[PDB]
Amino acid sequence: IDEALFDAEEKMEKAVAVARDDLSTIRTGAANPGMFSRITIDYYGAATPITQLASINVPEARLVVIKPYEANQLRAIETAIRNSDLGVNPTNDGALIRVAVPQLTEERRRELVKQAKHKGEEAKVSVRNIRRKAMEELHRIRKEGEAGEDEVGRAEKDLDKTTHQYVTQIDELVKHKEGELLEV
Repeated sequence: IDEALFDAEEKMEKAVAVARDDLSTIRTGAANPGMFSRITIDYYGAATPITQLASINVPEARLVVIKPYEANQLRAIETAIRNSDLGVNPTNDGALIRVAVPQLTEERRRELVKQAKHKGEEAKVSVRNIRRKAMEELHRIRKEGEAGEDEVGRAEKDLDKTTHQYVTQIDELVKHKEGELLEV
């Protein structure tokens, strides 16, 4: 009963932390080595972040250097960057992947803001799914006679109260991000 809630709560903060990380890849200014922290390729049957397959170094404020450990992996790596939501286009000199963020742009801003809201809604779907699963377990508890109806009643309210707390955290994260990309 309490266990169902603790667990749900635990699963929900993890969802919030995914939102947080996801949102942090949305540039608002200049480069970052974690702008690419979410980018993966198929590496011998496994979804592998490109940060495991390349040194990720920032020389300028605007430039990142991606240096594949395996020259043969460069193109796959490069292709994953281009297919990403980063809306940037990398180059290469055969051994090193250079990527300069565009000067921003007001058209670009609007897209970023839109990306921000979307990533929040994805994170909300996940949080809501966690609620549903936990609610199913409270419905079972009640059916099997494992706790009294009042107790299960209170837990359903607590579950929804908690869910709302994490959805709201997500709203604040999205809120901060749009702020940042309108001023910053």
